[PDB]
Amino acid sequence: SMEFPFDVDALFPERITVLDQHLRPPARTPARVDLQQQIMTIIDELGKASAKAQNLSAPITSASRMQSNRHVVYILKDSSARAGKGAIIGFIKVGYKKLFVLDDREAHNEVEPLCILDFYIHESVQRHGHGRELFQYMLQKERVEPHQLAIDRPSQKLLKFLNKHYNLETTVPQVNNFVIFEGFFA
Ligand SMILES: CC(C)(COP(=O)(O)OP(=O)(O)OC[C@H]1O[C@@H](n2cnc3c(N)ncnc32)[C@H](O)[C@@H]1OP(=O)(O)O)[C@@H](O)C(=O)NCCC(=O)NCCS
Repeated sequence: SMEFPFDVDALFPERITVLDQHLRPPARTPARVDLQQQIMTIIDELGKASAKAQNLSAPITSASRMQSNRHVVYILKDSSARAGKGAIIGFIKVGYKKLFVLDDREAHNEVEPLCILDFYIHESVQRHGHGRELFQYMLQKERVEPHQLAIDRPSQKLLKFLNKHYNLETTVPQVNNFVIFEGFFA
């Protein structure tokens, strides 16, 4: 898992930490502005590792993008003992987006669903249930059911994940790089 030049455990007391555009350090020695920079470094590095895994020319997640857009990230820290300064396992980034979405009749619909915009679990610990734990937490906090989500450019791994954990299989064909499932328009 990803290690940093600072104490991750002190920075993030909870196993899953929710952050928005304000990048607020969880409550409660280092100055607030310095804690905020630590958070920014974490988000930047997570964004980079995700991008490299998805073969992207540039990250779609970074600290600066987070603030200027108004997206929300959920960050899962490592529960095992790695030195002793803690570590980060992965994250999921969500946000509402206005989209034109095709239905089963091939008509375009104006909608604004919650979208899964980025999602990454460290390669070394994938397939150990971390992705499900993070996803479940996000669902409970965001108050949405899985079939109401739009998924941005999902990988084959993520499609298999959604079918396994949430029985999401049947898609409604789109032209815009988002994926939606049957029941989205329900
Ligand atoms: C997608 C991802 C977040 C899944 O998280 P995870 O912690 O591996 O997921 P979990 O352990 O909770 O769930 C495991 C299930 O996910 C799916 N999955 C995970 N890794 C997989 C792989 N290498 N091949 C096929 N399916 C996979 C499978 O359905 C798997 O179930 P199985 O092991 O019974 O086949 C993680 O694989 C990842 O970071 N992938 C790279 C980034 C990415 O693809 N993001 C999606 C585009 S935004």
